[PDB]
Amino acid sequence: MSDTLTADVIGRRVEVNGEHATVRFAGVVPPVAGPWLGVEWDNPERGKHDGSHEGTVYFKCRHPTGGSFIRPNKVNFGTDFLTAIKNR
Repeated sequence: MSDTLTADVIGRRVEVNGEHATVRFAGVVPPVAGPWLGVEWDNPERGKHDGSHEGTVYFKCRHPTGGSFIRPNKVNFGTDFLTAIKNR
């Protein structure tokens, strides 16, 4: 628990809308000046695009229609073992 954010945001399993997704990219994007993170969903039906547009690849994924963009607010890293046991 610290105010400083970890630089290893890429590769973390996040929870959004009750679905577990995998982070593939953690940087800023050209069109928006907000923190946008690329997430691949377990079910490709919830995706949007492969993660590349105009021939330029931003973040790779295993499914041609499983990657999407979100913000840290919608991301829910969840608690840990002891904290989860205490809350349950």
